[PDB]
Amino acid sequence: QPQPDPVQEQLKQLAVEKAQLENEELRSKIRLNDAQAQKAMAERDNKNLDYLEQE
Amino acid sequence: QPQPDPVQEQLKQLAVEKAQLENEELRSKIRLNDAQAQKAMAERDNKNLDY
Repeated sequence: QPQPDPVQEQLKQLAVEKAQLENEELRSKIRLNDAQAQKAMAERDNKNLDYLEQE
Repeated sequence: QPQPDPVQEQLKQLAVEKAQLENEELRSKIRLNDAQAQKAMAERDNKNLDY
């Protein structure tokens, strides 16, 4: 019967957690990109209102 | 009969998930770039009015 080694099993578990955390990081990044998109949109709308008022 | 390995199935599912999420990353980048371009257009219109 083969004799197990805790190091490899623990490292494999850590690798799986790392993959999950990478996916969560990608979701956080897409959230940031979207939020900055609406921020820029709001700034544009304010500038257009300023243009209409100043004209 | 082959003996399935649970870790490999989870790894393949995680790889599929990452492949799915990269496309959303690209679409979010496209939206952000379009928003910046539209802000630039608004600012150039304001500057032309000022001139």
